[PDB]
This record gives sequence, structure tokens and C-alpha cells, in this order.
Amino acid sequence: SKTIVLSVGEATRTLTEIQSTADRQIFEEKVGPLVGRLRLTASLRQNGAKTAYRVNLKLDQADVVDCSTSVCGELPKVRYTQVWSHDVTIVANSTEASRKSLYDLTKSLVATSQVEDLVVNLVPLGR
Amino acid sequence: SKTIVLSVGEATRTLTEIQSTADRQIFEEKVGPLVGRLRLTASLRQNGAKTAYRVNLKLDQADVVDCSTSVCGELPKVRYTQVWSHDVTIVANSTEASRKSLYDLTKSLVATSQVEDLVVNLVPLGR
Amino acid sequence: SKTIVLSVGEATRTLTEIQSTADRQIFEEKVGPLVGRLRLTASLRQNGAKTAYRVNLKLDQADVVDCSTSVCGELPKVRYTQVWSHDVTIVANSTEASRKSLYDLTKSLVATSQVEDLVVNLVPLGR
Amino acid sequence: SKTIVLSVGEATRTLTEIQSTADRQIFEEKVGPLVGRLRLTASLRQNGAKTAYRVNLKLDQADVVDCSTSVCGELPKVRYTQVWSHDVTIVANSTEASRKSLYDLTKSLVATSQVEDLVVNLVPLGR
Amino acid sequence: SKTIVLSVGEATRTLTEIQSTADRQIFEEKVGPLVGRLRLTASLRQNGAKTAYRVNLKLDQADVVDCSTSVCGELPKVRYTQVWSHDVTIVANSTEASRKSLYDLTKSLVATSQVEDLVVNLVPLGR
Amino acid sequence: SKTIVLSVGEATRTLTEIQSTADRQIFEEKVGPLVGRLRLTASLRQNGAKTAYRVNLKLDQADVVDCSTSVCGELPKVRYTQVWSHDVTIVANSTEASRKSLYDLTKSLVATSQVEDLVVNLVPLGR
Repeated sequence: SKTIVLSVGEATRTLTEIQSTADRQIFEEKVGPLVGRLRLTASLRQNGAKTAYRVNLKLDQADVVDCSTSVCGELPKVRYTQVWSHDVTIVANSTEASRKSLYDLTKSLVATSQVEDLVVNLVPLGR
Repeated sequence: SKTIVLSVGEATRTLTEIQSTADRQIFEEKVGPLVGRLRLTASLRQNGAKTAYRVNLKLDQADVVDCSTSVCGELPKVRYTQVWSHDVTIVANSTEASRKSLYDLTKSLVATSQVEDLVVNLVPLGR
Repeated sequence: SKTIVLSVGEATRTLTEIQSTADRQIFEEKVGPLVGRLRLTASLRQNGAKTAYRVNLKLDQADVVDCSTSVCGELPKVRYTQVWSHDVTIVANSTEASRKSLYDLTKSLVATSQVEDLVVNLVPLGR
Repeated sequence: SKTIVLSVGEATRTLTEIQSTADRQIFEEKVGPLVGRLRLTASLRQNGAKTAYRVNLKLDQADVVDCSTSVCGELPKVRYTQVWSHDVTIVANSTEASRKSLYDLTKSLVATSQVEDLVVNLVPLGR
Repeated sequence: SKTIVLSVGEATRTLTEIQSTADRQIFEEKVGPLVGRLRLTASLRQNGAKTAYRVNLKLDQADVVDCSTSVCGELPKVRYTQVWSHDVTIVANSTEASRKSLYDLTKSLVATSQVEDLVVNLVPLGR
Repeated sequence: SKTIVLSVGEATRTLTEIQSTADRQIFEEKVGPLVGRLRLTASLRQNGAKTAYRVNLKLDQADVVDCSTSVCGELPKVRYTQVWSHDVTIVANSTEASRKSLYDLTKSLVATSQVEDLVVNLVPLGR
């Protein structure tokens, strides 16, 4: 039905709206078993009255492992869970541009080798 | 000294390391007014017994305007400030793999037309 | 009468004496508007039992604006003022060289890329 | 770690970081006796409604003596200490150039034959 | 960037300043995974007022083991942790020599077959 | 009886077992004044259920001076005392390997120019 798609260069992972309030929606990758299935959480509220709007975004990548193959009966389980949440705060009367700027930056900001190098190998930022 | 560049298509805004504490570390595009400058606050800790590592990124885009052209005898002032923070959480023993993919995902995730739309116009996800 | 001159690279600005109390002198740059002109307040006192002498220097750079052109009925006024004061403390029986070295230090100290950056762009003294 | 260097004509003395509070840093010249070594106290605060920022610099030149040679049982001690502090006050919305000029002034200001004479020989600023 | 190197006769292990207050610095060997990575902690305070200076030095050698090779999924983990801390206490007005002596002794002291024999095989000191 | 020798290049100071309790054990260079003598306090315990073994080493260098040459009619007196303690912690089941390396490390670690510098002049580590 209602979905979202991402490309890992060549690969392609697809998310499906599983539950949904207009308030906060939730997506999952219905593929692997039931557990671990990669999840993403959306959100949205209004701080004070009309002051501003706050958007929240969680992302839960659980690392799963099946071994009923090598260990008698033991089932698939969750080793750990990694996350990446975003808390964006936007002003009510912003400039259509003022907002884009923000996006565009964060957009390229992330793509930065520096960033990933940080995240994956814990390499302090700046060069 | 230590810097970070950013691409907005052709435009390229550059950030400079101004401070470096223990857990903290701050960058900024010095140029322009004093108060009107882009802040990038980056942290890094490890709760529990080195059990996990938490990262944090704060981006501050203050929209500033100088009416020194319209009202002779005036200087720049700050309308409002919009932000974008990230709370990434990483497991101490995670696989270089897990850590990788996670980035790659968020990476493409953001570059999504859907996201952009959401942020700029407030368009709930899913299509 | 009693004056002081400074080289701003190529240009040279001149300060003239405006008053001479027993302890404190005062200088102003005779030029431009007679409202906000540069100021210097050099005071010299003695401590308790003639133990030491406490010098003091105040610098007053006012930022002035003339709207006589744009607004009909407007005069020169001062937006703001920025200072720089020094409080040197010297022991009576100091070594001749003892004193000098001090000066020399502060001298090259100020001419520091770091200091400059700190004062103008507000950059802490790392490196 | 975080250091500062100064040229005393030919020689060059180096200052190292000794502490880093949220507001104030502190440096000492790592050398000679560990009693009286040069000191620098760089503090930075903000005024009221973020109107302006108040920087402060303290310089501590202690005059030390080692009588281990002449007197049997004598150690290094400090005869006296001479300081030099700066209290710069800067307005938030200052003009980029507005600020600089200030620095530049104080710079060449200090390098003045007159200043030097005043500090060392105690000569008021006539001429 | 800022580092420290040690030789185990033929081998060579390198430490990198990861975090840093002028107060207490911290080094790690960014090589093996994230966990176990050999660590070293520095320190420094001032007992009472100017009384003396205390230096602290921890060293955490964790014994790590990977077996995702032989045990289904199980990850690398810490078996145990061994340490070696130092608490050196130095007097404010010490003799440049008085201090060295100390070092030099501890230096050779350690290299003593007696010492290692103690540490590794718990062989009471003295022969 | 039972002794421990030390090399300061050519110089060799020798320590003698004077006492031997249960957990304790003390050495000293008897020679010289009475109070002015080098102490080496070595201990050894095992907290918990033989879970771990803790070692402790205390080195006491008292700086002593006799002005019997300058002031006829006087005897030696102790200025101050500087120390160097070690708290090594060893796991009951650790590998002869682990235990080894650990020593070897500390061993070279100390012989480091960087350390020396640190101790004698207070030079924060890292280069």
C-alpha cells in the first residue's frame, strides 16, 4: 500500500506503513522474520501554542542472527540494536527558503566522508 | 586550521573548528555578523561500563536580517533559530558491517524527496 | 600640545591631549564628528606603602553614524562603544630588565594570530 | 596539547594549557622552576541580555631566585610578581571591521616607544 | 595527530590522544575493535594550596577474544582487565635534580628482572 | 642478606631487606643518616574469594641536607619527601602472556623521554 524506498547504492530496501496516527506513523521492512525486521518511527507535535513544530525520527537497526542451523533448536534472536534519531525544530513562520537551506545542508552534511568515518570508526571530526 | 566543507549544489559554505573540549567540539562559519553564524555542536560519550557509545549532533541555522539598507542607522538582528539534532547510539562490539550499513541508510534516507518534502512543507511520509 | 601617534599599517592616526589631572591624562582624536572620537584615559596611582604602582589604560572606540543625508532632520549619533583597558601592576624595586621583558611579552603576545582571531572572530586560544 | 607561542625577537617562548573550565583557560610556561613560571588566565563571559561579551586576560610574571648554591639549605622562592590584565568589551552586533580596527589599534599602540618608556621607566605620555 | 609510542623490543604499539582536558588526558590504541582497545589515563591536581602536585597514571589492558569464528554468532568480548596505576607525589619547590633522581630510579627499578619475576610469577622480592 | 641493586648509569645504589611481615616487606639503603634513607615498601594481598591479586609499591625519596660544613654545630635535616606508588592489579587466572606483556609495556612506557619530561618538568604527554 503506502511505502518508502531506499537505495544502498545497488541494493534496495523497502518500508511499509504498518501502523498510523496522523500524529505518529511507523514503518517496518516486512521481509525477514518478525523480529529484527528493520524499523523506523516518525512523529510530530506543536511546542507551546503555535510557537513551533517538532519532528522526531527514530531508526532501529537490530542485528539479528539465526542458528537453528548449527545449534540444535535455538531460534533467531536480537544481538543488539543501533539507532539514529533526529529532532528537528521548525519555526511556525519560517521562510520557504530558510527551511530548505537547512535540509540541503544536513543532506550533504551527512554524505560527508568525514561524517561516516566518524560514525563507523569513531574518527573525531574536522580535517 | 581543521575544517569541514559543505555543498549546496555550486555554493560551498565552510566550517571551522573554533573549540575542542573533552566530550565537546564546536564548529562555525565565522564569516558574517557575529550572532548570525552557523553552529555545529558535536559530542561523544559512553554510558555504563563502556557498554555503549552515544553521539550527538546539533545544527543551528539562525535566520538573520540587516535593514541597514532600508533603515540607515541599523544593524543586523536575529529573527528565529531552527535546528536539527542527531542522537546516534552505537554498541561497543557491533560489527564494522552493522555500523556501516546504518550510516549508508540514514545517508540515502535523508536525500529522499519524501523527507525533503516532509521537512519543507510538512508532508507525512509514505507514497 | 602633548600628542601620540600610531601607525595602522600605512595610515597614521594622531591623538591629542584633552585634559591633564595630577594622576590622569586624557586624549581624543581631533577629527570627524565631535561626538564620537577615539578616547584614551591613562591613569597612574600608587599602592599603600609605596609598595607598587598601578597603571591603567582605557580605550574607547565609538561607532558613529551620520544620517543627515538620508533622513531630513537627522544628526550624527553613536550606535555603540567598544573598549580595551589595561591594568598593569609594577613593583617599585623591580629589575630594570625584569620590567622590560614584561612589556616585550605583552607586545608580541598581542600581535598573535590567535589573539586577533579571538578578539575579532571570538576564537578561544587553542592550537 | 593546546599551546601558544611568542617571539621575543630571536628567542621563542611556549605556553602550554594547564586547565580548561567552561569559561576560563589557563597556561603556564613549562620550564625552569616549577614554582614561578609564567601564567596566563584567559576568561570569557557574556553580559546580561547577551548585549555584549567581556573578555579578560591576566599575565603573571614572577621573579624567582635560586639560592641553593650560596646558602646551604635554601630553595627557589618568589621575590615578587608583576601583572598585566586586559578587559575587552565587545558588542554582539559589531561590524566585522569595527572590531578589527580596534585590535589593530591596541596592537601598534603597545609597540609605541612612549608606552614602552612608560612601562619601564615610568614616563607619562607627553611628546 | 597527538601521540605516544612504545616498543616491546621488536613490536611497536601506538597510542592516540582521544579525549583531553588540560586536567586529565586519555589515550587509546585505535586498532582492534572498539572494545578492549588498550587504554591509558593521565591526570594531575594540586594538593592543598601550592603544597604539592599529584600525578596519576592508569593503564587498562583488557584481554579480548573473538570467536564468531567458532561459536555461531557470539561476539568479541572482554575476559578480564589488568591494570597498573601510578600515584606520584611531587613537592612544589623541588630541586630539578631531586626530581630526576626519582625518575631514573623508578626507571631502572622496573626493568629489574626481580620486578618482572615478581609481577609475572609472583616471586617475592629480594635476592 | 637479601638485596636489590639499582643503576643510575654508572652509579649503583643498593637496597637491603630489613623487615618481612605477612603482606608487607621493607627495603632500605641503610647507609647515610638515619632519617635520610630510601624506603621501598612492597605489599601483596588478594581480595574477594582469591578473585584477584593486588600489588603495591611505595618509593620514598627524602631530600636531606647537612649544613654541618656551613654552620659548625649542626646536623642533617629533611626538607621534603617525594614518592612514587604503584597499584598493580592481577587476575587470578590471567595468562602468563597477559601478565608478561603488561610488565613489558609499563617497562618501556616509563623509559620514555615523554614520561621523563612529564615528571621532571610537568610536560603533558603526546607529541
